[PDB]
Amino acid sequence: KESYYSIGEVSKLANVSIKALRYYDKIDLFKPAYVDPDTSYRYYTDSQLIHLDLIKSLKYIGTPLEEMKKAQDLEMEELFAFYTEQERQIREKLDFLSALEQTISLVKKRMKRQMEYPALGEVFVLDEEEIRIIQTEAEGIGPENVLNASYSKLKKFIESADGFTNNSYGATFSFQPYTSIDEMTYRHIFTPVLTNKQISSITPDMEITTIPKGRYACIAYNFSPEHYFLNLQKLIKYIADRQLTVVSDVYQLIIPIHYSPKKQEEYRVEMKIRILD
Amino acid sequence: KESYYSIGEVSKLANVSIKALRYYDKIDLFKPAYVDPDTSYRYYTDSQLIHLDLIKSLKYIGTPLEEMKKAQDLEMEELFAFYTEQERQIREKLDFLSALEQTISLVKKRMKRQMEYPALGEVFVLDEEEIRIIQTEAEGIGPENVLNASYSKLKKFIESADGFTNNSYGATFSFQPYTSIDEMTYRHIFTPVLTNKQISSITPDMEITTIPKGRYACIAYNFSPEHYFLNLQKLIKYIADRQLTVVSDVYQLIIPIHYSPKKQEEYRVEMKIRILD
DNA sequence: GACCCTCCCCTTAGGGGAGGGTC
DNA sequence: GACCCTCCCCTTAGGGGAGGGTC
Ligand SMILES: [Zn+2]
Ligand SMILES: [Zn+2]
Repeated sequence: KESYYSIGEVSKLANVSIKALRYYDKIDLFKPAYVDPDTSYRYYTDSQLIHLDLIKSLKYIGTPLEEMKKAQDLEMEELFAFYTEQERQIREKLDFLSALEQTISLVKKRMKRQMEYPALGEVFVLDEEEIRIIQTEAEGIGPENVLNASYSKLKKFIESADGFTNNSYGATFSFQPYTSIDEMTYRHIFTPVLTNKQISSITPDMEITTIPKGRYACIAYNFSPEHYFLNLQKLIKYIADRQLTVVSDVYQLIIPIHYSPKKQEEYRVEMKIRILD
Repeated sequence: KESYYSIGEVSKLANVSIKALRYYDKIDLFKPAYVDPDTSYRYYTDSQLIHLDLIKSLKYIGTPLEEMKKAQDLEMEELFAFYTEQERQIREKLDFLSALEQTISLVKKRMKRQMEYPALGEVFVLDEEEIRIIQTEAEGIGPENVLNASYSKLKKFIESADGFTNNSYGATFSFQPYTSIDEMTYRHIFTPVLTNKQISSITPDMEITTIPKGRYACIAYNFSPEHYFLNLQKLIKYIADRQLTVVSDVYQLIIPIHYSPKKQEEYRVEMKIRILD
């Protein structure tokens, strides 16, 4: 009143940094009532401090400074609408985070899964829960043929749904009394899904199915060109000796263990086939 | 396999921009297996594409690239923990937005309130709902004395609670048969609160109370040095003529109408006193 | 003729000083 | 001796070209 505030005074009163005030000046969002033409000092009236309310509040909810310059130009009925938009945007983030929170949980459940596995290289018969997936025909693809680029299209879709990208790669093949690896070929290659949201227009060459819930003869181990086939043989023998009946393809899942370009790569292999009790 | 991918190929396969790939190279987060020493072209193996899974997923949840370089160096048990932290951080934002969504709603209710007021300059008797507030003693402060800087401390606290800053300024004074404005002085000055969260250590000079729910003789109008007092007189006369009994101080609320430094300032004044039916 | 490469400029909202006057 | 001012540099994660070789 009938006197001015120095930038530092305003800074203490409005709890805004002096740097912020200068910036808001330059950007023409909030300029001092008067600026001493000689010393360049900035002077503010007590009556204009009220404009920092709109700025401080809009800044709190994260609106762009360039956006604020528009807000302090609209009427109440328009500001009312402005806030209605913010609520629409908040609900949006709430849905996003709520879903993201769910996905992280699932990713953790499955992560803990392979961390607390009975024993490696040994065949176990456990009761598996369903695992939703997206697969495709593996036309002319086998164990010694696959490439990460083979899951390219599969990953693209998953990414547009789950947001997250798959970390594990899947394949399936007919249960046969194999003799050598060059004797086997993948039927489908797949990648697990984590979201329940409808993926963008999906192409007809992609199939959304699942790995049935049920009893499975499983075996897990760390990948090794040699152990890959020897372990399958081990699985096969287990079914043969117990005279078990297979009621599904052999499912294969390969998960990387570290993602560190410094240490030598190593993958976890998981094979399991569903049986009739 | 036994050949390389050009940056553009990797870009199409992993659905990552060529610009992003070069950047990830420079930043040493994801570098090409081989770079032609003459043409400087970047070449990627199909086996390293798997490192883009961790990057793409971590990028999705917004982790800093410098942070990813650490993530791809930890073990599964550690990555598991990493995600547990993300869930803690997500819950945090969920609480924040959920609360923010609530505050915007209240701000809108009250905003609509003064937009759909019966008539200006006229006294009305309506049933008001409670309005929580934070007030302080207005030692030596009156209508022709107040300054926005007088609410400085009050605003500081509100800001640390509601996050939002108050847009309306309040005051209260004893109901008397006033003759002139220099005859009146404010008892307390206050600012409304919007959050239900415990504000930081509050000083004992701040009082958290409310404007009681009840029947009030109200009057609203656009501020004018002259109309301010004439309208109070109008309120006073209304109580006197109906022989109404006042059971509260006169409450005053001043809200700005536009926050636009281009147009002439204008405020909305709201005065009301509680009566015994 | 597409592909790829290396600069170089630009973007949010100021925080950190440095060098140097001003209340 | 506090206060304030004007540069100037720095920060995230790349997107946009420009000028010019390369598959
Ligand atoms: Zn098929
Ligand atoms: Zn008191």
